[PDB]
Amino acid sequence: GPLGSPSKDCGSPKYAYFNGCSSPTAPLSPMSPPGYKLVTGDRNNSSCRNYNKQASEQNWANYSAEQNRMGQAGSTISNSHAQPFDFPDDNQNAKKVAAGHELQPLAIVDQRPSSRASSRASSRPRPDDLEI
Repeated sequence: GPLGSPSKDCGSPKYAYFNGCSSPTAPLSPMSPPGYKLVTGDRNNSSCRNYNKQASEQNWANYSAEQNRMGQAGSTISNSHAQPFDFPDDNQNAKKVAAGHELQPLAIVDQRPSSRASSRASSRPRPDDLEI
């Protein structure tokens, strides 16, 4: 035998170099077995100390039409650090979302007034009220 270091360098060379054993064992251990309940009330674990460190941010909806805005915002050039405070740069980009992040962004009322846009269809006199 190639007598030398019969200890596999304590912990194997690095991984295994098995190459491909057609092992269905794709996952690692924290796999999601047949879970038929989700929450139904009891979070099961409270859903807080699980550590996801994934996704990043896909629960807000970018709409895919704000980049142009971001382009401007940044094109203005003024806050290239936001380290000292970054307070002034937290009203616009924060308000354009505040008006919708509460529950609903729109609902056939983007204008708000509902009185303008000639929604009356010529409902105004001229002299005072057609009374001369």
